[PDB]
Amino acid sequence: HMVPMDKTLKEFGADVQWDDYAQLFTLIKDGAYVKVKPGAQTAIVNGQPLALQVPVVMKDNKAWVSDTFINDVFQSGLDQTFQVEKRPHPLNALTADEIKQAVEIVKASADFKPNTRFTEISLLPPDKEAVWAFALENKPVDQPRKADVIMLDGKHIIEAVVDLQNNKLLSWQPIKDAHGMVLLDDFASVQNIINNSEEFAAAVKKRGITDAKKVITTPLTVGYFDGKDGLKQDARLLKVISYLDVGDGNYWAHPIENLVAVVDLEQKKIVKIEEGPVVPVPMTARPFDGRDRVAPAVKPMQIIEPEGKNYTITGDMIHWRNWDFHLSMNSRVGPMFSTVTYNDNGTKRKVMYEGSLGGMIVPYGDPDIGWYFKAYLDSGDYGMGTLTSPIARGKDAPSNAVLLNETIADYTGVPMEIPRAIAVFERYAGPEYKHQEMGQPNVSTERRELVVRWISTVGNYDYIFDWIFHENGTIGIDAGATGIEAVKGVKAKTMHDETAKDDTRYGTLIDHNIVGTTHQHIYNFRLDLDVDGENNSLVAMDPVVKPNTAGGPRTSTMQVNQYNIGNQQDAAQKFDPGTIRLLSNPNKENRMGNPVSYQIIPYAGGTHPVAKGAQFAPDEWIYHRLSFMDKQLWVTRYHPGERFPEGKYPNRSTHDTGLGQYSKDNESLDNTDAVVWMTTGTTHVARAEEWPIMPTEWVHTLLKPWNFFDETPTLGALKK
Amino acid sequence: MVPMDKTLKEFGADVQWDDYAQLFTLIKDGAYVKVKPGAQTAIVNGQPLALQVPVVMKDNKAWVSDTFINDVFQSGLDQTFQVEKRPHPLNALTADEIKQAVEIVKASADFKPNTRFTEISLLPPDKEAVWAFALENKPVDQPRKADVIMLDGKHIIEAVVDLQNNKLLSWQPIKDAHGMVLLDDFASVQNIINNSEEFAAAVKKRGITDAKKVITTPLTVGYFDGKDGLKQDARLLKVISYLDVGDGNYWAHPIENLVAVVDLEQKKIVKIEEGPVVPVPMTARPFDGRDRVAPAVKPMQIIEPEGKNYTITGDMIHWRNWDFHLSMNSRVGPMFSTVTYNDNGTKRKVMYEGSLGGMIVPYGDPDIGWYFKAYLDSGDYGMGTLTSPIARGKDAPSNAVLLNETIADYTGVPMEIPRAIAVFERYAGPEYKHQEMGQPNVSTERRELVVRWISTVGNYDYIFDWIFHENGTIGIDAGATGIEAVKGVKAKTMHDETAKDDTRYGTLIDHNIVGTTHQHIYNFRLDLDVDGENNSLVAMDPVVKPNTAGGPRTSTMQVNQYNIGNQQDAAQKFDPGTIRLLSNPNKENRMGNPVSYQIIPYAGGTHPVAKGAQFAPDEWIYHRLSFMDKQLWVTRYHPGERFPEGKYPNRSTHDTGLGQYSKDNESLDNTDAVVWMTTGTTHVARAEEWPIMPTEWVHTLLKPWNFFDETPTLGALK
Ligand SMILES: [Ca+2]
Ligand SMILES: [Ca+2]
Ligand SMILES: [Cu+2]
Ligand SMILES: [Cu+2]
Repeated sequence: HMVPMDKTLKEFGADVQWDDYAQLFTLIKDGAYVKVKPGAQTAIVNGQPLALQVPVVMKDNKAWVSDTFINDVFQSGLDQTFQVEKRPHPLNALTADEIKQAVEIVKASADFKPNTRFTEISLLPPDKEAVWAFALENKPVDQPRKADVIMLDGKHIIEAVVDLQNNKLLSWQPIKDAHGMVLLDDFASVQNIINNSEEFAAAVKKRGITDAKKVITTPLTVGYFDGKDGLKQDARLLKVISYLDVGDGNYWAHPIENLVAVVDLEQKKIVKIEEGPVVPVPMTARPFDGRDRVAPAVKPMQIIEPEGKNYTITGDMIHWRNWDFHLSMNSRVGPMFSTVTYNDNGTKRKVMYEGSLGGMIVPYGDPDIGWYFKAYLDSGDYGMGTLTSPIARGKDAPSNAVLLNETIADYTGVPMEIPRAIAVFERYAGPEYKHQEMGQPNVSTERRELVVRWISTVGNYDYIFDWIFHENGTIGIDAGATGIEAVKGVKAKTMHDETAKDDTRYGTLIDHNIVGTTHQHIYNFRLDLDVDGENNSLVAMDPVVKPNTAGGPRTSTMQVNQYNIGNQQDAAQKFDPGTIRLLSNPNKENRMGNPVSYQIIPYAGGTHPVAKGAQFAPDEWIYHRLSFMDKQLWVTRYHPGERFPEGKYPNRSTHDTGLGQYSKDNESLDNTDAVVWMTTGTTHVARAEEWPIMPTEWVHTLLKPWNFFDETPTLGALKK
Repeated sequence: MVPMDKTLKEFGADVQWDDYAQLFTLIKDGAYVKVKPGAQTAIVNGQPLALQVPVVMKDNKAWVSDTFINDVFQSGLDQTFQVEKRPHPLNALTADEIKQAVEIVKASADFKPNTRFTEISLLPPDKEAVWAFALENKPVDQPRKADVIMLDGKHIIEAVVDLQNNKLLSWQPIKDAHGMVLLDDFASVQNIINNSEEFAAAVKKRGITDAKKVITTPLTVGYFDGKDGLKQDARLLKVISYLDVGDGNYWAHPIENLVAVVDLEQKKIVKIEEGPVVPVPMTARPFDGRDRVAPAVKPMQIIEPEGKNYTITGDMIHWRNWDFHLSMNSRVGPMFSTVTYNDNGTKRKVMYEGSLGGMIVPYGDPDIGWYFKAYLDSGDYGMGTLTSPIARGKDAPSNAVLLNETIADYTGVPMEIPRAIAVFERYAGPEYKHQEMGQPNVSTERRELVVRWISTVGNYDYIFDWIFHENGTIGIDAGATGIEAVKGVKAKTMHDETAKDDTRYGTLIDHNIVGTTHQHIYNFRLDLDVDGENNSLVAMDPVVKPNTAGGPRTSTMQVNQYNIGNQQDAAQKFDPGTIRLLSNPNKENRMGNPVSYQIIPYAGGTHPVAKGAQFAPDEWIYHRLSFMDKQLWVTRYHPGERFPEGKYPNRSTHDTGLGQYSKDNESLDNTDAVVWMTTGTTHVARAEEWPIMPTEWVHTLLKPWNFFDETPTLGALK
């Protein structure tokens, strides 16, 4: 039995290239680079020969292979990229079996109800000291594997802990006043509830819509306004904004402006319809998928690694040059980078215990009925890991990437495998260093970066996160944004129309009858750096101009004001990118007697205007609830339950339970276990170039070794 | 027949042999060639080629016809380079034109023996005529002319020559101008130091046994209103010295607190300054890998097997919607001219001319070896002349095309710089994406076209990337690598007695070595013509305002928009939370918004950012170089206003650059504007940067702002 080679390999996700001159197929998938000629009894996999019992057969310009070919070639072992993990790492995410087991254990209590959903099922953080001992000494972790199981019982949150080793429930705790995040079934519920509302269909008819079945809803959290929004605090509510489906694939381009429904998800009813002035729906077709466009003629470009990759993935442990780290997936915040070490001439040095997205927010600037409450807490309120967008091979990541699948629990407690959840790729990044001494031979070396990329889409916007490991010890974290603008329907077609000035008070006119409402994108990263050890201090170095007291012609000099920042409140600060902020180990020095440090750069640039803080007056509730928005650098003491800058349960939160809380108490940051949080944000004023789809815009952050090493780290191995 | 591997390697092509496929793959610049031994045909950029003589194998080595390279690589099947039948009027002087210009000035009775040439460059035709050539194919009516700037000993003279008519048009001595540093000045300084008995005696006192191991570096002396003791009419350089210990890295062995002042016309040392004795740091610190073994790395190639998406016609680059002209200047390096974006068939002006304006690397230490130290790399040393040829595959990616460029050397002889500029397309993530829940994904790849140039001035190496985005954005990024300028000190570690004093002005980065704090400050001159000549500068400041519309919000996000109508206000600090546009008030997009580009002088960087000059405002460097202290400048177009530091900045007594250009109250309203962007870093050193500094980058951007009507990369409508 034999299958058509081209079709089968494409199903499988391999790139298939035929060279008619060479009579050669080149097949590429992840770490496998394969060469095979029709009729040959050997193929080449990553430069190594593989015997084929059944050769590729060409017949009438059509290739056929055996139905074992794909497994024989790609799973041969000659692709060495993935290796089997001997002893499981204690930070490995919950397996499918462990998820199913946790869901069985909670279902075995009399309190479980059939409408109960799971907001999160995740590994309970094992003891940090023990985890580091596993990574650095191979000391086994004695404590049992546990899962945190967070349930939504109607509107009530319950935190359960289950012991997986012993198969028992350890705790079951109602969380008073907490609201749950938005779950996947809420999207369908809102759409269904609107479809069944007589009142809503009438409201929609008054605004020009002839067919109410073409209305697309989007669910938004309502925030908190101490009753000014007229919404009861104990109820599970969402607000609902609507758009008209005109068959262009882009309902986002057809807002039904000034109509908001408030839905109670327990009652499954619209409890309030807020109605403002009638604005005709913008109707013009604005597809972004290319259906109305000519396909580009473009010459091929491929990035190829024909002998395989320089990294090895052993279970979830990535090894690459001097770097080693563990990579896992969480349903709320996505990728987590753990037990990150740098091998310094045989000694693995601690750099970071755990790093991940902390949380993010996209808050809007328009006071109108459809907008005033609008703020996407993308990870906290919607679950960015859950909403991971599978990588489009060769487009969302380069042609030389390896794409990883990742497993999490869905909202019913069923395992869910996300295909192509994370891309890993090595890239050329210019010269690592160069010196061309006049009249001498050149010295140049190439820079290589290892990128780990993850994309999550929450409604209209798509977010890309790159964690960039530099060979020289630097770590970059870049955040990209693309997708479809949230737009306001307006009466102005151009800036010459009567309502244009009022229509554009809170955003730019980017199409006829369409305003891209101004807003911010604010990302926060939680980085538990352990700079060559647990015990670290925050050090400021401010470059300053001081009078010259040394004689000679100069009136001034360049000096530095250096000081320790010993308490948390002072550590919560604006970042001046002309200053230096270090996390230093006061117990370990480099060869020159300088404390081994990492320089923390929360703002290393971006392509949109930068946010210096929150674009909200300080008496706004969103400002009060989310302190993380207004400072770029925070340092707190390590605590395994302080993970989210917005707080654990931010939906309708009445006060700051995140970084505002964590940094509040005057506890010492001197020579202790510190956690760094970086906030970086943009202020997005729209332009027509961003409509109907926004070209990817980026912000950059950096962590740089600062006297962590003794010399240029990439010089190579010493031959003496 | 000739041997294939030897012949192709001499041609500069990469040769790969695949034993499984019995296939050679040959790569050079835009040519991607496949050829089987014995085959009667080959493939060049995906197209078949008949061979006169098959590749033959003898003793497992390939042999080819002695015409193989011509037949295959110059077949015409590589379409990367095309013939230029009508030369663009901004084409740089050719080798023949350089020689002719030199003969014209040498024929004058005023030409003095031993005269040198600081600059020989095209005197460009008028801007209107050049645009009309680029946009309408209109011949420029004028003869080729050259500016010829001569140094007669220490005296500067500007001449103009008409190359068509082979005559001298003008000859003008420039009163009080000092010339830039020329190549022979480096050797003169070393020789003058080698023949000084006083200097050898001074060196002996600092513990140097062999004075012929002393390596000099020439530095310009600046201007201090006589406080440095230096006569203003003399051609002077200061000389800082290092010890050669045979590690290839003299920079690592400073002879601290010894400065010689050399008069180049007298050819002697006119002053020796001697400060405290600090033993020379002696430990070998090679950077060239002589003491190192690199880890093995698996190969990575970036391949374009059907050739490139860009075409190079003479000096005119065409790529996707972009067209521009690329030429080389001896002072500032690459110049990007007549830059247009092809919007659905109509070429629209974006930039008449853009280039490096100038740069400065000024130090922060008041001591005798340092107080005057400020490298004006382009103005004082000539960065074009000092271009560093691209190391193929390392300094630029394996899919680059490397261009040669020709300029005049200081004696007036044409000089061809091999691999002077790299051009390459690169993958740059998704151009855009939207994964609508439950629907098919939409993603497209981003491609960027990078034009990269590297120049090395003494110890530091600078990389400039001009990045053309398919979507209309232009990035300009500046990278710095090379060897830090270091101070010799007594402290071995921060525990030693002198450590605190030793590190007052820089970090201790090695035993006895301090990386003195300084800035790197770059300025780009960008004659943007935003869809036309006549433009205005517009500020948009995002602000929080009280809510007056009702409902629960206390505040809103709005913008304060206002025009900036005069030059003095246009010279400003850049707040990256604001928006600054160059707008065309005469042309609007489909929504009635003025077509504009957004100017972003600070889009990030990897070293700390300079908020301005790290100098008190009574410092002479501060007074002379105003461009250092503001990030955005906008001036009225003038073909003679090119350099932010001024035309003759060596020992300048006042600002003849941007301080002068932006001084007067003339209107920027609806007129031909030139944008200048200053971006800089404050470099505080660390051990990770010694003995060689990993490349650090700064980023700037020019973004279309309602220049288009929609996403520019969606494609043409069916
Ligand atoms: Ca820590
Ligand atoms: Ca202009
Ligand atoms: Cu946005
Ligand atoms: Cu520097």
